[PDB]
Order: sequence, then structure tokens, then C-alpha cells
Amino acid sequence: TIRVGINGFGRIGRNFFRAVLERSDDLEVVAVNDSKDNKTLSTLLKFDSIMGRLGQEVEYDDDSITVGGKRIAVYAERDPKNLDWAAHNVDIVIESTGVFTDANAAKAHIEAGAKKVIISAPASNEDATFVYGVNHESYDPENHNVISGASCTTNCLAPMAKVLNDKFGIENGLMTTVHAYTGDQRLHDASHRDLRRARAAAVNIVPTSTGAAKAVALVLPELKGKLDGYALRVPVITGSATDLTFNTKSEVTVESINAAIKEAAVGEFGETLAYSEEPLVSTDIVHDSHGSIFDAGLTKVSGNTVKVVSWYDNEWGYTCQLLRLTELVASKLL
Amino acid sequence: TIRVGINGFGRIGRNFFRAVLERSDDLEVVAVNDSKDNKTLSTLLKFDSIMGRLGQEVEYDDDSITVGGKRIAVYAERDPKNLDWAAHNVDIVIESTGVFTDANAAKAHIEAGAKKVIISAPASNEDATFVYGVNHESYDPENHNVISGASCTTNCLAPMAKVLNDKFGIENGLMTTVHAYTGDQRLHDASHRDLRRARAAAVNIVPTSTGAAKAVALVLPELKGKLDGYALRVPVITGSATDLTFNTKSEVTVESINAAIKEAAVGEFGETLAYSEEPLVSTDIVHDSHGSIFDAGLTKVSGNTVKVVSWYDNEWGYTCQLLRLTELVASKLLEH
Amino acid sequence: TIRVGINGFGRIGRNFFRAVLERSDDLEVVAVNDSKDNKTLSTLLKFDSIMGRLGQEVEYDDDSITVGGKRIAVYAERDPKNLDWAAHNVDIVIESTGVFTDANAAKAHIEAGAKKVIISAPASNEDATFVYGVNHESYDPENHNVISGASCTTNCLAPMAKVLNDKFGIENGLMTTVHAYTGDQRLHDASHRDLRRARAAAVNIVPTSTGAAKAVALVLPELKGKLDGYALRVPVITGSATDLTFNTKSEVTVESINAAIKEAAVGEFGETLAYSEEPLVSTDIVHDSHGSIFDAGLTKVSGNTVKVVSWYDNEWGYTCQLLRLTELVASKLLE
Amino acid sequence: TIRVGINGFGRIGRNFFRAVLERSDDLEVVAVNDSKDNKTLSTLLKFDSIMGRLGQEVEYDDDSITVGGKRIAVYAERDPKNLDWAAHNVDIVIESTGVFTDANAAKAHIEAGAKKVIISAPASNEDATFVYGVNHESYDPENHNVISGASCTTNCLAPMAKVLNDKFGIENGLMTTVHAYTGDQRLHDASHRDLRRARAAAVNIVPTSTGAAKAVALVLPELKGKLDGYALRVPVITGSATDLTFNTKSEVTVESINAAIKEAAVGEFGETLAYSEEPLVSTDIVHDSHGSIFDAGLTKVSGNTVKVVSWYDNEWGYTCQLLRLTELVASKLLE
Ligand SMILES: NC(=O)c1ccc[n+]([C@@H]2O[C@H](COP(=O)([O-])OP(=O)(O)OC[C@H]3O[C@@H](n4cnc5c(N)ncnc54)[C@H](OP(=O)(O)O)[C@@H]3O)[C@@H](O)[C@H]2O)c1
Ligand SMILES: NC(=O)c1ccc[n+]([C@@H]2O[C@H](COP(=O)([O-])OP(=O)(O)OC[C@H]3O[C@@H](n4cnc5c(N)ncnc54)[C@H](OP(=O)(O)O)[C@@H]3O)[C@@H](O)[C@H]2O)c1
Ligand SMILES: NC(=O)c1ccc[n+]([C@@H]2O[C@H](COP(=O)([O-])OP(=O)(O)OC[C@H]3O[C@@H](n4cnc5c(N)ncnc54)[C@H](OP(=O)(O)O)[C@@H]3O)[C@@H](O)[C@H]2O)c1
Ligand SMILES: NC(=O)c1ccc[n+]([C@@H]2O[C@H](COP(=O)([O-])OP(=O)(O)OC[C@H]3O[C@@H](n4cnc5c(N)ncnc54)[C@H](OP(=O)(O)O)[C@@H]3O)[C@@H](O)[C@H]2O)c1
Repeated sequence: TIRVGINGFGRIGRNFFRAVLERSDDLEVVAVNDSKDNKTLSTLLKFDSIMGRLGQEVEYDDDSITVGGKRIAVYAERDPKNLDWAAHNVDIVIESTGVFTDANAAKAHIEAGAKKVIISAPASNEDATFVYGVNHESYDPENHNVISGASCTTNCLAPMAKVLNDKFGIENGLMTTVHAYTGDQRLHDASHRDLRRARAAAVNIVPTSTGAAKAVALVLPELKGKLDGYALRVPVITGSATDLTFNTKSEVTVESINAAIKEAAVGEFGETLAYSEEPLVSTDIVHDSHGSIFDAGLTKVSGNTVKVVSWYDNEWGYTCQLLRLTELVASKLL
Repeated sequence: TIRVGINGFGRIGRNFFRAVLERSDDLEVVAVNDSKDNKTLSTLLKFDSIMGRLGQEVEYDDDSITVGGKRIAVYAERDPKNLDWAAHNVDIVIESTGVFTDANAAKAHIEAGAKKVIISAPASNEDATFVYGVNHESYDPENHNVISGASCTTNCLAPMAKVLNDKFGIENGLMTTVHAYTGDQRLHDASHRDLRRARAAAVNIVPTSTGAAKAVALVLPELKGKLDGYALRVPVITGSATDLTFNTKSEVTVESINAAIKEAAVGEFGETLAYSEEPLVSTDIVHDSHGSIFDAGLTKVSGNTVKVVSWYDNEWGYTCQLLRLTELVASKLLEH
Repeated sequence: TIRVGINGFGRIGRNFFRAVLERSDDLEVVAVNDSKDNKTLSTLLKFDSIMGRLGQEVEYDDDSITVGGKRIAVYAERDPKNLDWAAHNVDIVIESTGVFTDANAAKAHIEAGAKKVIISAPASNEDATFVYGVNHESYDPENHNVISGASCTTNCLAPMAKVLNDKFGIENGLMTTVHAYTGDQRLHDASHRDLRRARAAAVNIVPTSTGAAKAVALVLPELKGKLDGYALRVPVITGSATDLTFNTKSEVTVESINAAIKEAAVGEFGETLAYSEEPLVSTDIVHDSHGSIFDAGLTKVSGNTVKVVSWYDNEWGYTCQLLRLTELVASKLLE
Repeated sequence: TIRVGINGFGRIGRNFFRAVLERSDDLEVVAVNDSKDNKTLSTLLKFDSIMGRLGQEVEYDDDSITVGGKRIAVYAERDPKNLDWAAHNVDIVIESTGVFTDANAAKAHIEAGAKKVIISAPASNEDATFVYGVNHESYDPENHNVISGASCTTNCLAPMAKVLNDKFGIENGLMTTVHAYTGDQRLHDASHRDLRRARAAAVNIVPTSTGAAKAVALVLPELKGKLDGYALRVPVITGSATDLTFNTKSEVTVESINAAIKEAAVGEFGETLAYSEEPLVSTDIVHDSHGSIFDAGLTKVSGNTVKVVSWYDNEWGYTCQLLRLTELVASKLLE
């Protein structure tokens, strides 16, 4: 058993906890740090507006929750430096607060006794950034200690980008992600540093910067400076699509583009990238464990320009990717 | 002109600003305090997801906005004791932050040079609480200085409860308000004191307590102890209905219940309480200026048990009620 | 196994299909009639915006779908007198089109070779109406051949009204159900015989008439004349709540009201009616198998006036009740 | 005054009715044909889930509605051959039913006494297709009698495309339109010829095809064969964006792309194409009169590849383009 702690028991933190329970046989969450009190925190674990009721018994007290009869230690420190992960023999900490995406801050978990930190977002000053299935072979068990699992969008874009770059060569490309609203958007028109994300999320198409097409550079260095993009946040609670338009010197058809993805989407890579010819809408990919679900029916080719669209559950799909990377960290030296 | 200040430039603050421009010819908002920086504040004033664009030009600088060419002083003081309303010759302050509903706290506005404060919600320790059209005749210009305009729901329930109580006598009633989600609720399942309001607001029916039915007693003491209720928050952005089920000893029919409202919903009171026989849905009462829009088509009677239903725009309707109350205050003496 | 046919492969028909696969050990759906072509019908079985993907393989051809290797004959006859259930040895037909709730139309299934018809809605001219767990004991296998499983709302209201009526006595009560939009409503403001249901469903609170409180009287004749109500359709895709306000001559408290349901919600009956003290919102009762989930936190009392509130998944909850009714029918004489 | 009839009093028809009242001083709608009784029709005119209440008073009788004192004759003829527009001295008919986009059906309005038919959609067999601001100067009052006002998407894309093609030259481009759901989509998972449009509209992102990028060729022949695209329908009731990604041989920057739109979007053409540096979301362009609202903050450039985004109210914005076209027709020869 490799012992895991979660810092930030929000959407991704709670997704991750459920993923551990459902898909892991060698990881165990033993400690959680979060701003919520234990009554709220256990309630939100038990009941989920997206995932439904947890399949296990949940109780709490002043210092813990207990899930399927396993006591889990719970803290409420604003500052990671006041945690003690060593006290519980925690090896890996999932940093999913959204406020410690700077590795120089997330480093504090390691001072506090953790061996590894995996940031559940694009980071700064990180040892390394990973999309599982794309660049995880490059993980250095000795020197990669505070790492990033990238964004939901990057985990969708990169697997497909890699396949098509390897096969046909991408010269330039621009991305639009049409993406479920997230918790940092406001419910009613209200204060936000981003004036568009200020705006009532459930009744607006909300453009917002993404970053997660340039972040492909960190994971596919071949594509540095060749990809850019942005998001339109729209009123669905989870489920997103990445629409990539790109040029290639290759001679391509709809058919050959699609066949390139079909032939890659196999074996273990095929757990990251799926290939579909089904008449998909967003609800069909909710709770899909892939990082990227390629939609062959949406491929277009105009000369040397190609549009391709891949789906992703930005919550569960990303989390499943984050867990694959967590499994890789645990299987190697700590 | 009576000059007005707004503390808390949120949904209700901004509705109130627009209501003054559209509906008043004797009030002017000359100063605003809020948490936002001027870029964000002017932006959220210019653009509204519910109300659409402001029909006036908006500009901003380091300590003001300019709206239709009128300069409005803007502050970002989290503590109202750090404001000065007398500096801008402001008589009345709307207290719409939602964090100063204790009148002892809201009194800071009086010490900062305002003559009157109107709290845009239920209050504690207040001089007086009003639903316009129901009990505004009791307003005492000398002694009611920090006052409450009640809640959106109380402004919908009280007009209707008064009419039916006066005509038939209400023994006991219980209310459900089916209510647009509001800013207190969470977009995604996340931290909240209320474990239900914690839950993703736009995909859930969310039960939550109000106090709006017990608060009717403040404006109609005859109904002390006779009403209670709760809310179900549902995925519409604004627009709400209050569904009241009560017992009467009177012999009543659907027709006599409806006739009672129709009779009453006239003149100045009719600006607060409307009577409708139209096939209404919530979008039909968005931007309606009444506190209470009685839906005759929904009334039911089973023996001595009556169900009546009244709609309200919890933003705009409540705001129009608050503006009526503000106009009253502004028409009577304003001394320190 | 008893062989079942479905007429009307819509929300309820497809829920029913999935419920049979998941919850039944003695029933098999062998034949479906619907307006859709096989491609469309198979697509909507496999993919569901509410229930997610079906966990079985789905294939189709010119006059069948095949689900987890089981061939299912498919028809598209507007008029059921043009069907033939006997050719598939179908005993029970679930009548879920929404358009044949008059038993005088629905009985065409019997003429077409079925032995029993269960209508997925309030009916007219029917042999009997049932809410499972409330009055199914009155089922007459000889004379009850074209029956109704009543409405989603009645299946929520009736169990709770029964318990509270039995204990305290209901003088009169009025109901509001705050209810998920349904397929009868328009997406955009458009033609409808009901000028409120005409209005854009996903952005409106929409009042609409339900006969579901008065229909409790079919199932609990003690309450005839004593109940009425209406619905407010609101923008969630499934999941609903029935809010009942009634007066009683008994002296009652929030605790005694809650205790009466908790007491009752225990056995077989407890599969129909649950008692919850949880902080429920609508998403928490989506895919719940109960007819009625009583929310003890929402009980209020003022003098002799009582308000109680119960949740239901108007799709799956109702469907599980219909399945319970079907199992009872399947367990007795099919002459 | 030039008198106008509307055939198809749906979303676009009723938007058009309101646009005339709000924005025209020289047109009057004097007759309407739809599928509805006058109570139903008057209700849906008076009350709108998107546009709010009509400001004018609305009465009806067996033969008509009266709006602000003006009697408007109403018909419910399925087949336009059975109308008589000449009896109402109607010169121009708006064909907004959606079912007569073949000009050889639409021309029945002319047999029925009208002089001009404007189809509120892509058409077939038409005399001409127009995006106001782009190609309306080619309108020929003698020979252009059954015409198309193109699609919502085409009225957004073509103005932006013309400016950038004129300045920099577009070699090829692919577009994605992120589009409010429309009446054709289903509220619950249900029958549709499009297996994705079958899927509950207000909880799904729904890919669907549009010919709107190819149809730019009818209005800008230079761009024939160069553009294609598709749509993602999303849960907002109105308001859309068109995202075009294109290659040019020109040397361009974000700044130079944006500068080109800004210098074009002035004068009369600027009532069709607006230039914005505001932090726009979809609700900010609801009831916006422009065909195309270019969002300078979303422009991206990677080498010789450009992404530009333009907003449109697919209801009101399109309708305002249609009214511009109608005003032009009304201003020139009517036989
Ligand atoms: N949601 C997605 O689709 C998605 C996908 C991929 C990656 N991510 C990334 O994952 C991260 C979390 O996002 P999310 O959607 O899960 O947001 P979230 O629900 O807001 O989760 C953040 C959680 O951290 C807690 N928290 C905040 N500051 C804390 C502190 N100093 N110490 C301890 N706990 C603290 C919050 O408690 P309170 O709620 O009480 O403040 C909350 O439970 C972000 O970096 C986000 O970009 C999100
Ligand atoms: N339907 C309704 O919305 C409704 C109806 C009737 C009554 N009310 C009541 O009206 C009040 C406001 O509600 P709302 O919906 O307008 O909420 P809101 O949108 O959150 O408005 C609150 C505003 O006050 C600001 N604020 C918070 N603390 C402040 C402080 N210490 N000093 C200055 N500004 C501060 C907020 O800025 P930040 O956002 O930056 O914090 C925001 O602009 C509440 O009491 C509410 O119950 C609301
Ligand atoms: N919450 C609920 O939805 C709910 C709950 C309880 C009971 N019910 C009741 O169950 C019934 C079905 O409602 P629903 O929501 O399932 O509606 P629905 O989704 O529209 O289902 C009706 C189905 O029947 C098909 N159909 C219509 N006319 C037909 C005909 N003449 N022959 C064969 N098939 C025909 C329809 O095909 P097309 O789509 O091609 O017309 C559709 O697949 C109604 O009586 C309703 O009141 C519904
Ligand atoms: N909505 C948009 O965003 C948009 C934008 C640009 C262009 N358009 C185009 O405008 C047209 C109308 O679309 P819409 O959204 O307004 O659709 P809609 O709401 O369905 O309007 C069509 C109207 O025509 C009626 N109708 C149907 N067949 C008729 C007939 N034979 N004779 C008379 N009335 C008839 C319909 O009644 P029933 O409903 O009872 O059949 C309805 O009132 C379509 O060609 C569409 O592509 C739509």
C-alpha cells in the first residue's frame, strides 16, 4: 500500500478519492487537508450532484472521517507548512487546492514530510509536467519530486496531437475548448479577477484564457510555439470538447486522419485515448475514464487544414489521468 | 432632489441603481461603496446577464464612475465607519451588502453622516420593518432611521396575506416559495454553512429555510405565530413564486378567494399587488415592478383549506418595493 | 420467465427496459413497438442523457435490435390493432406511448394476443388503478386485465398520505409538486394546447395541472374529495418533490409526524416509501428505486396545519413501482 | 407605408414582428399565417420567454388579433396557395415557417398576390441570396422577387470574412459555431433524424452540421470552396458565436487582424458588423441588432493561421439583418 494525502478536497480531490477507491489496489488515502469542517466535508463526499451517492458508509468526528470502516485523518490548515504528512507515513500528496500551483509553495508538503507532490493543474517552477500516455516514460523517480499532471484540456489535446504530429506533422494549430463551467466561475454576476468569469455561468457562453495548448509544449517539446487556444465555458456541469484546427504539409483525408487515431488507440495508450464513431453528445462522455475521446464524425479536412474534436470529462477523465500518473509515481522509488 | 448612497453594489444594489434611473425623478445615486475595483464595478454595471446593457455611457477613473455624464464617487471600504456620506450630501443609504443586516452595525452609516439607512433584507435590532403597501403608513420620520424593507418573499406573501386575512381570517398557513437561485448558493458542490445550499445550484432543486413567513408578523402582527414556510431554490436565474396553503373558518370558493384579491388590487396598492388571469410562467414576471403578482388560475379550495400562489421577481420586484419605500422616506423629514 | 412487450419506447419505456434488465429475474422484454426506426431506437437505448450508457452490446437490423445477445422484435405501428403480441408469446404489455390511456384503446393489445396491459399513467375506463405498496393487495388476476400504474406524482403522494391518514386523519390537503420538466413541454415557446406548457421549459417555472392528488382517491377511496393540487415544472431533467399541506383534527408535532412515517417505512412497504433525515437535493434522489422518499427535515406544523414533503425520481422511481406492479401481475394467473 | 405579411409566426416570425415595431417607421405587418388559433397566437405574441412582454396591448377575436389598436388578419392555412395576400394589399411576405425554403414552393406567395417573398433561411431555386451589408447592393428590384436572407451563421460569418478576405486574403478556413439550442432539438432524448439533435438539448453539448460556411459562397463568390464548418449546440436559449480558423498568405498580427475589422465596422456597414473590445459573454449580445459582433479579445495568430470569433443573437441579430433586407426591398420597385 502506498499512502496518499489530498490537499484540497474539492471537485478534483473528491473525484480522486472516489477513483482511488474504485480503480486502485495499491494506493490508500489516509489523510486529507481542506478548509471545510468535517460535517460539510463528509456530506460532500457522501452526496455528489454529478457522481451520485458514495457506495460506502461515511462517518465523521472532530479529527477524522471514516469511510468503509477506514479512519482518515482530516486537517484544516490554510498553510501546508503547518501539516505533518510524516505523522501518517504519507508518501504522495495530491495538491488540488488550486492555490499552490507554484511548486515553490507546493514544495512545503515535502518539508512537512511528503516524498512526492502531484499538482492537479498546470504549475510553475515544477520539476516536470506530465500527460499520462504521452510523456510519462520521461518521469525521473529520483529528481521529479514536485510535478504537474497538467490541465484537463492538455490531457485531451496532447494524446491526439501526438498521434497526428507523429503521423503527418503539425505545422501550426489553434484550439477552442468548449468546456463545462467550473467552480471558480460565479453563479450570479459578481466579483472576479477575470471579468468574463464574473458572469453568471449557467446562462452564459463565457470565453476565458486556457493556457493548455501552450502547456502542450511542456509535454510535446516538438510542438513548442506552434499551438495556441482559448476556452468557451458553457452551461453543462461537466463534460468538455477540444476542437483543434491545424495545418500539415502531409496529404491527408478525413479517412486517413481518422485511421491514424484508430490505429494508435489500442493497448495501454488506448486507456488514455479512445476512438469513437458513435453519435456522441456531452452526457455520453460523463464519467468516461479516458483523457481524450476522439470523435471521428467531427473530423474535417480543407486542403492542408484539418479540424479534429476530442471529448473529455474534465472532472473524471482528468482524474483518471491524474491517478495513472499517481500509480506511476508509487510504483517507483520514494 | 434627495441624494442616495449604496453600500454593496451586488445584484440588489445594481438593480436599485437602475430602478432609480428608470422610475424616479427625485432621487439620484451620487456615491457607491463596494468591494470591487472601479474597472470591475463599472463593467458589472454596464453589462448584466439578467437586465441587459445599461442604456447610458459608463466611464471610470481612479476614484469614480461616470454614468450618463454624472460623476459618482466610489469607495472600497469593508468597514462602513471608514465612509463619509455627509461629504457628498447623501441623505439615504441603501444597505445591500448582506453583511450588515444587524442595524447596530448598519448604524455606522448614520455616524458617517447619512440621515437614513434602508437595509435591503430582514434585519435585527432595526427601528422598523416595512413591506410597502402593507404597513408603510406606520413609518415615523423622526424615529425610524435604520429600517428594513424585508425580504423578497415577505414582500410577495404579505400583500396577499393581508387581503385574505382581512376578508376571511387566516387560522394557520404554511408556505413554499419556489425561488430562483441566488448568490449565496454554490455553482458546484462546495463549502457552505447550509449543507443543501452547498449543492450545485443550477442542476438541483435545493430546499432551504427562509423565515419569510414568520417575518410577515413584523408587518402584520395579527398573523404572529400563524405562518411558517421554506424555500425550494430551482434552476432559474430570477423569478419566484410563493405558494401559500392556509386554513380559514370562513366558507370560501376559488371564486371568492380570487374576487377578494381582484377587489383589493387597485389604486396605489395595485402597484404592489397585481391580480392576473394570464397563463404566466416565471419569465413573464422577470422585470415586473410589483412585489406580488397573484395568479388566479392557481387558486385551489378543499373544504376550509386554501392554496393561493403569487409570483415575484425577487430581484426587480423586490427592488421596486424598496424604491417605493425609499421614495416615502425621501418625501418626509430628513434631520440628524 | 414471463414475456413482456413495450408499446412506446420513450422515457418510461426505456427506463422500464433498463429496470427489467437490472431488477427482474423472471421477466424478459421480447418485443417493442414504437414510432422510431431501428437505428434511432437502438441509439437511444444504448445512450441516455440521464442514465448513461447501457452496459450491454446493442446491435440492430431491419426488424430487430439485439441486446446482450438477445434478439428483440421491433415494430412501428401507429395503431396497435395492427400488432401481434401472440406471435412473440407476449403475456404482458406495458402501454407507455402516452396516447392510449383510455382502456378502450389500450385493450387492442389484448385483442392482439396479450393477456394483460399495464398503462404507465392515469387511465380512463380501466379495470383497476394501483399504487404498489398502497393498494396492490386488491389486484384481481381474473378481472384486472387492463390496469393503470397511476402517475409518478400519485406514486409519491399516496404512500405518505396513507400513512398519515391512517395515523392522524386527513381532513383536507392541497399539494404542489415541484417537478422535472417532461417531454410534453416545448424547448422553445411554441404550439401547445396548454399555453403554459407551450413555454420554453428549460428557462421557466411552468404551472400545469396534475390530476394526481384527486387520483389518490382511486387508490385510497377514504380520501375522495379530500385532496387536490397542481404542478410547477422547473428546469431539472429528472427528479421531483411532492409538497402536501393538510389539516388534521389530531394534535400533532413535527416529531410525531416524522415518527409515523419512520415507523411505517420498514418492510416490503419500505421499498416503496423511504424515510430520510439526510440533506437531500434533487440530484441525490435521481435513480432512487423508491416511489416516495420522505424528507423529515422539511416537515412543518402550524396549529392543525401540516406540511410534508417527499422526493421521487419521476422516471426511475415511478418505473420501479411499475415494475413491482408488473412482477405481481406476472406472479399470478395469466388466463 | 409598405405592408408586410408573415408566413410562419414562430421564433423568427415573432422576433420580426417586434423588430418592425421597434425599428421601422415605414413597414407595417397587417396579416399573419401560422398554425394556431388566435388565443394561442396572441398569447405567444404577448409573452416571450426571451424577449419579455410585448409593450403594446393585444386583443383577439375569431378572425384577427389587434396590437396597439392595429387590426392584423390571422390565417392558419397549411398550404400558402390558399392565402390571399392581395386582399390585405401586402407587398412583401416573410417566409419563416421553415418548410418552404424551396423557392418553387415559396413563390406561391406571389401567386397569392404578394410582390416579394423573403425566405428567412438558406433557400433552393431562389432568385438571389443576401447578407445585408455584404452583397445587398446587387439587389435587382425587377428580377429578384423570391429571395433568401441566408442563415443566422452566414450573417455573422460573411461580414467578418469579407473584411479579412478583402484585406489579407483568405486561402481556406474551418469554422465552429457555438450556438444556442433551437426549436428543432429535443427537450428529452427522443426521435430525431439527427441522432445527436435527438439528445436532451438543455443538458448536452450537441454537435450538428451546418452548411453556413459553404453558403458564404452565394454571398461572396471569391470564397467559393474555401470554407467549411459545423456547430456545437449548447444550453443557452439564444446567443451564439462563430469561431473561424483560416490561413492567409499575408503577414498578420493579432493587432493587424483586429485593426482591419475596426476600420471597416463604421457607418452603415457597422450596423451589420460591430467591433468590440468589451468583456462580452453571450447574454451581452442578446437583443443586439448586429449581424456580427467581432470580439477583438479572442483573436489569435499562429504564423499564417488566424482565429477570429464573432458573436450573434441568432434570433434578434439575424432578424435585424432580415429587416434591413426587407427595408431595401420596400425602398425600391414593387412592380
Ligand atoms: N474541475 C475541473 O474540471 C478541473 C480539471 C482539471 C484540473 N483542475 C484543477 O484542480 C484544482 C482544484 O479545482 P476544483 O474544481 O477541484 O476546485 P474546488 O472544488 O474549489 O477545490 C478546491 C478545494 O481546496 C480547498 N482549499 C482552498 N484553499 C485551501 C488551502 N489553503 N488549504 C486547504 N484547502 C484549501 C477548497 O475549500 P473551500 O471550497 O472551502 O474553499 C476546496 O475544497 C485547480 O487547480 C483546478 O484548476 C480542475
Ligand atoms: N433575490 C435577491 O438577490 C435578493 C432579494 C431581496 C433581498 N436580498 C438581500 O439583499 C442583500 C444583497 O443580496 P445580493 O443578492 O445583492 O448579493 P450580492 O450580489 O452578493 O451583493 C453583495 C454586494 O456587497 C458587496 N460587499 C460584501 N461585503 C461588503 C462590505 N463589507 N463592504 C462593501 N461591500 C461589500 C459584495 O462585493 P463582493 O461580491 O466583491 O463581495 C457585492 O457587491 C442581501 O442581504 C440579500 O439577502 C437579495
Ligand atoms: N416522468 C415521466 O416522464 C413520466 C412518469 C410517469 C409516467 N409517465 C407517463 O408515461 C407515458 C410516456 O411518457 P414519456 O415521458 O415516456 O414520453 P415519451 O418519451 O414521449 O414516450 C412516448 C413514446 O411513445 C412513442 N409513441 C408515440 N405515439 C406512438 C404510437 N401511436 N405507437 C407507438 N409508439 C408511439 C413515442 O415515439 P415518438 O417520440 O417518435 O413520438 C415515444 O418513444 C405518458 O403516459 C406519461 O404520462 C411519464
Ligand atoms: N431560430 C433561429 O435561431 C433561426 C435563425 C435564423 C434563421 N432561422 C430560420 O427561420 C425559420 C423559422 O425558424 P424558427 O426558429 O422561427 O422556427 P419555429 O419556431 O418552429 O417557427 C416556425 C413557425 O411556422 C409554423 N408553421 C409550420 N409549418 C407551417 C405552415 N405550413 N404554414 C404556416 N405556418 C407554419 C410553426 O407552427 P408549428 O410549430 O405548430 O408547426 C411555427 O409557428 C427556419 O427556416 C429557420 O431555419 C432560424
